[PDB]
Amino acid sequence: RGANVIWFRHGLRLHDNPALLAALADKDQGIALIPVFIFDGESAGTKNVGYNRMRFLLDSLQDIDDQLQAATDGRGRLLVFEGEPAYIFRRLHEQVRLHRICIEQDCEPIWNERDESIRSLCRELNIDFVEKVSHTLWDPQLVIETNGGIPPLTYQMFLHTVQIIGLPPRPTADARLEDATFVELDPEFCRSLKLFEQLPTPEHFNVYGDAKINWRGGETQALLLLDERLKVEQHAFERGFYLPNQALPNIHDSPKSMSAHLRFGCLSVRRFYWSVHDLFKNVQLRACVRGVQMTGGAHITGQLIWREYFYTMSVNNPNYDRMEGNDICLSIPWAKPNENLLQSWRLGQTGFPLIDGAMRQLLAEGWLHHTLRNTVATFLTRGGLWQSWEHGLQHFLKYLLDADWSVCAGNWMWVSSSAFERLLDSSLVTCPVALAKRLDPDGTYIKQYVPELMNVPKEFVHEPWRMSAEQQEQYECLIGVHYPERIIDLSMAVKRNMLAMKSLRNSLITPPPHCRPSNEEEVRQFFWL
Amino acid sequence: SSLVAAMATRGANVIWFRHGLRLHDNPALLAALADKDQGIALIPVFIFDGESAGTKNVGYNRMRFLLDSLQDIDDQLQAATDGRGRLLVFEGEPAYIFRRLHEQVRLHRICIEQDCEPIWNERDESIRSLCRELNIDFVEKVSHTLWDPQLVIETNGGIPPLTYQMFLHTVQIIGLPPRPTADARLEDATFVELDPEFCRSLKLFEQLPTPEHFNVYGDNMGFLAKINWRGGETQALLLLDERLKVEQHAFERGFYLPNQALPNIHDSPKSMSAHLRFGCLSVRRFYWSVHDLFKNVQLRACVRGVQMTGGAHITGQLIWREYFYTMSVNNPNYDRMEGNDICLSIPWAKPNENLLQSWRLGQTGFPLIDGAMRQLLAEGWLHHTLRNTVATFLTRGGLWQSWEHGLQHFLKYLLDADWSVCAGNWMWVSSSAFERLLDSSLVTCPVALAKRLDPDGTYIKQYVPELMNVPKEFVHEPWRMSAEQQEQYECLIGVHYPERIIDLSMAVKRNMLAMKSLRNSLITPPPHCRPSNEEEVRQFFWL
Ligand SMILES: Cc1cc2nc3c(=O)[nH]c(=O)nc-3n(C[C@H](O)[C@H](O)[C@H](O)COP(=O)(O)OP(=O)(O)OC[C@H]3O[C@@H](n4cnc5c(N)ncnc54)[C@H](O)[C@@H]3O)c2cc1C
Ligand SMILES: Cc1cc2nc3c(=O)[nH]c(=O)nc-3n(C[C@H](O)[C@H](O)[C@H](O)COP(=O)(O)OP(=O)(O)OC[C@H]3O[C@@H](n4cnc5c(N)ncnc54)[C@H](O)[C@@H]3O)c2cc1C
Repeated sequence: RGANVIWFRHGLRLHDNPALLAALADKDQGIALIPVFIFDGESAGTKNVGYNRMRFLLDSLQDIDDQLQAATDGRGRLLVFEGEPAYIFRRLHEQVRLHRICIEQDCEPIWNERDESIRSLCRELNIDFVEKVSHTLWDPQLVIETNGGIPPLTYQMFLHTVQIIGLPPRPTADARLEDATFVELDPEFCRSLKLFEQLPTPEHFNVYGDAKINWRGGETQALLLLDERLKVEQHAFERGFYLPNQALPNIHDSPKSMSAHLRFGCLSVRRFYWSVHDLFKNVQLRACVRGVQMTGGAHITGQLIWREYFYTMSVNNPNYDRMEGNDICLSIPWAKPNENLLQSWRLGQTGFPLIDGAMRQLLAEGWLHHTLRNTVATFLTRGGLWQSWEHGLQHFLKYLLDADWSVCAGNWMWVSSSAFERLLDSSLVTCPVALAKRLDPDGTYIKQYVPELMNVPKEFVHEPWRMSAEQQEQYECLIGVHYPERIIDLSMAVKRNMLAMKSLRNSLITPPPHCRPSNEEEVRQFFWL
Repeated sequence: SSLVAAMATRGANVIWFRHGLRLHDNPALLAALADKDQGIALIPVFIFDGESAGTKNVGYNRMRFLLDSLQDIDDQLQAATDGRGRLLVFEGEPAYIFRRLHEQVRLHRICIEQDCEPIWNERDESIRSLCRELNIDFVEKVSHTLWDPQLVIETNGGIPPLTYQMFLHTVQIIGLPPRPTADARLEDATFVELDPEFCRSLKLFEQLPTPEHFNVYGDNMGFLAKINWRGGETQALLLLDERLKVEQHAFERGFYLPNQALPNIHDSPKSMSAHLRFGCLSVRRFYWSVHDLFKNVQLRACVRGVQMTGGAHITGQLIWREYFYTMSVNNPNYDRMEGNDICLSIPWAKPNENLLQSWRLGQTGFPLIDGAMRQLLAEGWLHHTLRNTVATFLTRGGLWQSWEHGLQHFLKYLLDADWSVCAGNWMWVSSSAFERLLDSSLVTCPVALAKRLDPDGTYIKQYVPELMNVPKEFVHEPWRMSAEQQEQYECLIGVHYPERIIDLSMAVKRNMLAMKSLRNSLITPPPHCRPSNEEEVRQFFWL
């Protein structure tokens, strides 16, 4: 008689799951395992959630529920409550002696509230509150400690800091559950506690869907996708170094990316980090990818450090997502919220096809290539529009499949509020024609995602306002009618904003310490230039 | 002076210079000095073979380089010996010169630096064998190359690596190369007083010569635009710090050489190519200054398509050097197309002497080609991307002349012109028929390329001066001018500045076609000197 609980919030996986393991630690003393998930209305980024990420979270629970079953032939499952947690955990500690509560660390400041709650309840009830660090690569408190009590605000720094520290920890053992106990619960208690019998739908949490590809959630599609990119990169690794001739940014590639699986924990990063690191494990690959050296996997590792970069940066700053109250975001003076502009930016009716391609794929699918996160974000902010970033942030945070709080704001702040990196204000990295013309030359993407534009020939599709009236007749696209005339004059805004940025840039000659590109080179790579 | 009679029999060591023109990381020198206690004096000798120090096929520019390069060491010596010791320059025959001098004084050792290039095995052995005869030690030390090429070749199982990739793999088993040797002690060394009659009979120079003494003439097919270089290990050493500094900046600076790390052709005289070519500068020293500067730091940036960390972006360039020399040691047909097991045999079209004689002159009508052949003639040195366009102009990239032609023109007028290095590059660039990318106009055409390397006509006007007046629009592709613009800018195609010699469009298609036409036959490529991959190609031009 006893029971330990693995309580998922982001772990969402069975491997390199250290708290999944601490909870099996006492299998021998007949100690039962309770797989718990709780929809407390905020957890797992379900406070501000669109329909697509919400489908994904249930896939991933669908997965772990299955997994748990078919390893103990229908014995234990995953229990999903819709509830308050500090309150659910109490009742269930009244129904069965509750030994340890096991959790993966959720460093983002916001979970510091919720988590506190039970941290306490355990104190209050004398329950071992188990917290294993495994969502991040390191223990962000060492990074912040090592760098002298404050998280590095620059990529160069962070790197230099985790190079003082060791390499990262390694994926903890595969979890053993074939031989393990399972809490059976008085069915009144289940009904009474709101425990689902049938895993819910978006519809149940009042989330509805208003799509040319899409994403399967969970640890499983996750490990699949890891081996598919692991191969293709061995294939490169092997074939001398090279990656063609096609390690330049293709936007119309598969549902390839593991970004939202990392965001929900479906895939350990320490797995990802090390399955790469191994694969290369020395061998001296003289050759780069995105301007980044590529020997030692240094090119695809780095990406996982970027994720670590922001997460870590955000640990003690709960204003991380806002502008004021936030000491590491420059106070740039964005203009007045223009709900008719904004509504244009969200709907993808701006008249700039690529942005409209990119904004519409976002809604329909919930995921967008790194280069496209750029163009749409710098378009909204400092690429003029010149509208503040907290607006592309609350939008992205809703309709993205990954949309990690720290990460999302991080990239947003970095990209739009670094007034000192002058390369960023160059329309050579801003303008979404001379770049759509590049990223998707035949208008194949644009036409996938902005269909009012099927019939426009490849001469016009990047810039259809060039079309003659007769041509607009002949191709079904009448600007102002079918496709919205440009919502702004870039020439005029581009300059408008530069001058505006210059202004501010000097009105303080010594920048304050903010979150920033580390140098122009790091801008080139962070943009694919 | 007195009983100098004793010292004659008492002994002497020769340190015989040919390449390795330097007093540092010159172990063959330290070798001679190894008997300072025995009372053995040093004899620093250089000799005008007829060949040796690449003098067989020389022009004014390199010849002069080789001399101030010698004036250097000569002073270098007196400098450290209050005029006591001096360098001795005989124009004569090695084996014979040495034999004589031996009677003048006992020789315990004759010390030289190695010379793997097969051309010298004849000259060298001559002495290897003379020492055997007079019971003199023939001392021979490897420097000039990074490694011992025989050990390089030994590892690749007896054949020399034919591909850059294959090369580093090989030298990666064999560890890092030897470190530079200690600085030399000449301050407290003895020297030799020769009988002045003997000095005369052996043609030993009193005053260091002019190129003209060797019937070498500072015309250079009629030329002198300029901004030139000087030889000497001092000069070399000067230039290594000068570049070194910069690198450290890029090193300290968050990696990257900033956006002017793309090739600038109107940069200065900076290149140490001609100094490592004459040993004026130790390659071992170049590599470990770089490798030291970068020791332990991870900086992820490329340059280059080559990583930057651990100096491996600059370190590699001396490995490129290593790659050709070492690949030539045992193949004395290296400079030739036939009898060369490693140069694919390729049906180059008959010599068109009018074509050649215009390629060498810079009268093609395609400026940057003209710009560069004329830089060659004028100055003696050419940027890499430049050597390329002109080599691919002559051979495969329009014109279809054998690479053997370009080679011997290049060996007449290059300040470096290593032998192995030159021919290798020439074959490697012109004869690699299975790398299709080299065929594409996108590295072939000199017009699209002049537009990228020399944007505003700067260079092309510096060197193709008949075109100072064409604007910038028409400067690059000046055949576009109306009859009156030509009247106007005082350059009328034909008169004034050559009408093109070939039809690139027509010729490039032709050439590619034949390269396919060759590629099919012979389905499976015969092992040859070729790039590792298409990515190597990319880094080897700048692209
Ligand atoms: C305005 C803006 C908002 C963004 N919001 C998010 C977000 O909410 N969540 C998110 O994870 N990424 C976000 N990104 C960053 C990035 O575009 C994605 O991580 C990337 O598209 C994921 O696909 P990938 O797996 O092919 O990339 P890869 O290049 O394959 O790298 C693998 C993983 O590295 C990590 N990574 C790569 N780039 C970054 C980066 N710049 N910052 C942090 N981690 C990185 C991600 O986990 C990524 O999945 C945003 C970028 C911008 C400019
Ligand atoms: C047709 C042709 C002929 C050439 N002939 C010669 C020659 O006779 N001698 C010569 O030294 N270089 C030769 N090169 C190679 C190269 O162009 C020069 O080494 C380079 O221009 C030297 O300038 P650098 O010192 O700035 O280059 P760096 O990039 O500073 O490298 C330093 C040194 O590395 C060596 N190195 C660099 N590239 C190469 C290369 N491709 N092959 C071999 N060694 C290399 C040279 O010693 C060079 O000085 C030739 C190139 C071509 C295309």
